[PDB]
Amino acid sequence: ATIEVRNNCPYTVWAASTPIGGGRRLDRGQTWVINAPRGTKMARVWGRTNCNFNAAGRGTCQTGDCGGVLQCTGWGKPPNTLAEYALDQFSGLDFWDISLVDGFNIPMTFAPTNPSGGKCHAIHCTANINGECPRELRVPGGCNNPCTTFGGQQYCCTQGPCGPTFFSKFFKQRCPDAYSYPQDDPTSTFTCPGGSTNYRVIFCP
Repeated sequence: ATIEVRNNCPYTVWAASTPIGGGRRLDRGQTWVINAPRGTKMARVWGRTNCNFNAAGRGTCQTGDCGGVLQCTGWGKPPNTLAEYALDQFSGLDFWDISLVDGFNIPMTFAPTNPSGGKCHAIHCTANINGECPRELRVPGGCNNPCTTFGGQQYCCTQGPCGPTFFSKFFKQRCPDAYSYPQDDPTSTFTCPGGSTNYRVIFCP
């Protein structure tokens, strides 16, 4: 129910969170704790780089921009490393993961405060993805997933079943615990007992 977001990067990160939270400027060291009610689904928190917001809370962001606003209401523009979660009330379970399906921009840690059996423990994506990113997927401040760059069933899995590709593997090899393509379920799927824990999202662990 309670997610704590912290920035550890040697640079400022504008945190964002939907459907609850909005956005928050976080200089190195700062924290932002949001409360997510049981029943919150299709939720995600992420970080935006090089934002230039005016005093009215508007402007643009280099990565993860959500329609020119600080208080994010909708999703952000790739590439943006994502902490995805859903606090299901039907099952009493918490389904979460770290996704690279929309690219990578900032390294992070997505961990439950109370870890337990194998599927409910801390996971991270801290490899130097931005520096090794293929020239075909490289953009200012991030690395796009091939589905974004190229589109098509092969990468996006819209027409039917799919498997990993050379480019999804670039991400998977470096961050094995995260979704590298649309149906990377088996190795990117995490679950914790509802209420048995809170969560923490850290940028640049």
